[PDB]
Amino acid sequence: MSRPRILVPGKINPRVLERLPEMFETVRIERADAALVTADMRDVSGIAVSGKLPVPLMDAFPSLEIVANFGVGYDGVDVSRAAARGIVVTNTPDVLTEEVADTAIGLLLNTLRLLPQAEQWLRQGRWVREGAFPLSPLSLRGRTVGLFGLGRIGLAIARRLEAFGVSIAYHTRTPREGLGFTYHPTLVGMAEAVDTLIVIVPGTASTLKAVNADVLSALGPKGVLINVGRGSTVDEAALVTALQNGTIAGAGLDVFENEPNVPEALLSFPNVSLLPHVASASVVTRNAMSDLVVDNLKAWFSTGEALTPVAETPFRRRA
Amino acid sequence: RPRILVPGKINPRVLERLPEMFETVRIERADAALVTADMRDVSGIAVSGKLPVPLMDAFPSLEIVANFGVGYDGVDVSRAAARGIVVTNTPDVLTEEVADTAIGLLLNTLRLLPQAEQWLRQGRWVREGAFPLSPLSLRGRTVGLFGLGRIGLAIARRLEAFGVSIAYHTRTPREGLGFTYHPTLVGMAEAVDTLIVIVPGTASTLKAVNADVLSALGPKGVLINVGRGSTVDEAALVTALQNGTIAGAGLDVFENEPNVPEALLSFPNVSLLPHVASASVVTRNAMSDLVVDNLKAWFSTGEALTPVAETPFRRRAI
Ligand SMILES: NC(=O)c1ccc[n+]([C@@H]2O[C@H](COP(=O)([O-])OP(=O)(O)OC[C@H]3O[C@@H](n4cnc5c(N)ncnc54)[C@H](OP(=O)(O)O)[C@@H]3O)[C@@H](O)[C@H]2O)c1
Ligand SMILES: NC(=O)c1ccc[n+]([C@@H]2O[C@H](COP(=O)([O-])OP(=O)(O)OC[C@H]3O[C@@H](n4cnc5c(N)ncnc54)[C@H](OP(=O)(O)O)[C@@H]3O)[C@@H](O)[C@H]2O)c1
Ligand code: NA
Ligand code: NA
Repeated sequence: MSRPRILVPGKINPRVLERLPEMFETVRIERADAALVTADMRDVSGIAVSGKLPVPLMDAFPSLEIVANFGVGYDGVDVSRAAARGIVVTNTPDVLTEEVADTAIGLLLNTLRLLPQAEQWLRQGRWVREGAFPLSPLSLRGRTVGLFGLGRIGLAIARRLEAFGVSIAYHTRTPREGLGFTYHPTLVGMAEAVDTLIVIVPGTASTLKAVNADVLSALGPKGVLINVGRGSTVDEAALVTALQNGTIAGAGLDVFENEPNVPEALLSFPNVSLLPHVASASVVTRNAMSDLVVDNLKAWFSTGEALTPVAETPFRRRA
Repeated sequence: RPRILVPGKINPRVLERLPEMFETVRIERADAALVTADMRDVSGIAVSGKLPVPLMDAFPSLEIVANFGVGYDGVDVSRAAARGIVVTNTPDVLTEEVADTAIGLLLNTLRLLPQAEQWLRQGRWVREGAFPLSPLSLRGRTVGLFGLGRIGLAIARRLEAFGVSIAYHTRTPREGLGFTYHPTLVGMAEAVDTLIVIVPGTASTLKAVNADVLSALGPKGVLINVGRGSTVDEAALVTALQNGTIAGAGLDVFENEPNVPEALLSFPNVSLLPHVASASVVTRNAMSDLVVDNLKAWFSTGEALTPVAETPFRRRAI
């Protein structure tokens, strides 16, 4: 009744750890690994986690009620298996929307105008010896942007893009009514129509390698791909080929198939910007994400209703 | 065919198009000592950057200086006006491009994206894990625009979509816009935490961003300069960054380009670009076209396309 025990496997923002003592006992393990679970941990009622939650770790806890996922994406939790056990899963929507949308525009501008490379040119002393940084072959001016995904974050990206004077289209499974953006019922169809593709869908079975050779070919030789969603959504091998052959003109990636590993071939290109999954990674936004993780757990145990349960687990607490 | 002097470096598109109507005369530096007796019939100049007065005054038949760039502080416009010489610039065709760079630089300064990319490229994501969280963010910021002209307004339009508060300082307020006007720069700096400089480099803006303005901007303060480097007291900025008087800075322009002081290079909270705000192929092509089309319009019709405010002149031949 009094204090529930919460497991935290691996690294998490210290703000989560700082706030859990408001209601909970915290149990830490150094890695998300079932082999680290001891007999004394079998009474754990909740998990707070960033990234992967292996099924054998989740299933090591007979009294588990709730997984509070740090992040709006929760593809590291086996939600099917959670639902089958009656375990509620919560995520962190909304509190990071604007931050992520800001990073998406930054990455887009860096990709098109080569601003990081320009800064390196200056910092390495090349402005003095060799003169002006080369003119960027690309620009945002005159571009047509297609958003793959138009949810919380996709719409926030579209709102920014409206102020840059570019045409905007989108592809989702179901159109969003009331908005003045051109809907495309197929991804490849949108890709044909646009020269700039921004990926902001979840990493599910339905989006797995959706950005493939055909979509990239359709995007075309002025084509720029921006991925701020999940790396699984892009066929990473096909992207490398497309960049090698000049099938597309450039790419900016915050996410990858097998993080933190980025293939050497992607690192070679002068027309590519790469970030280590930083789209929400400010102090203020990660603090808000931490707060929402903890407030989800507090709401669950005190009222029986989570703040932001995921669609797959619209559960209420039975105790 | 009028003879056009081009001193020093210019976009090859200018040089490609001048033969449509003109004879081109090249000198390798903007230096009067390189002018020969044969060049004394030159009717026009096309120039990027500085045009020294002794070079300008080496040409008795000079009619027009077509400046490459919307900024024309490298031309002595007072002396040009006193000789009846029209000066043209390249407004409008670079406005959106420059506004794009201003936002890019702002985001890079706040979120440390270039440094995050370096962390990845140097193999640190694999060995040491996540790039450190950026202490700063755009979220919750209040932006003050020093200058709100063609480019300043285009920047404000972008910022409106980022959900930040917007204020501005100009000598005269702009009516009809919903942004908070400040009659003094220091007053705006007190009210905001993010200062974007987009004024021309004139006597009136010279070191306007000084120790007092930076102190007023405050310890969460971020300075972005995409105007001219002369507008910022570069020495005072270095001191302010050293002392923690402000939180960060993003600079596209500097007091003595291409030289950037070593102290500015040292800071982890600073983004630096080599004057790239308009430097795309498409935008520089449009700037080149406008330089040439100004000269063509002047010599064919007697009316320039984009003369500067100081020289609202029409051609008198002979
Ligand atoms: N880089 C980062 O650090 C970072 C940060 C935050 C989020 N993210 C990623 O961004 C994702 C989206 O976040 P959000 O808050 O915007 O979520 P959201 O509000 O649920 O939006 C998801 C969008 O994707 C669309 N979608 C899903 N499956 C689709 C499919 N198979 N085909 C076409 N459209 C599809 C949805 O429309 P329909 O359902 O109608 O198809 C919806 O428009 C997260 O799941 C996360 O993986 C990454
Ligand atoms: N980094 C780059 O590559 C790059 C590219 C393009 C332009 N620029 C620079 O940006 C400048 C602005 O371009 P623009 O097309 O926006 O020019 P603009 O349309 O003439 O706008 C200039 C703005 O500055 C204000 N201003 C001028 N002197 C001022 C003073 N002493 N105090 C306060 N406000 C002052 C003007 O308002 P008031 O007259 O009412 O004071 C006006 O709002 C250029 O002159 C150039 O130096 C740099
Ligand atoms: Na296309
Ligand atoms: Na302030």
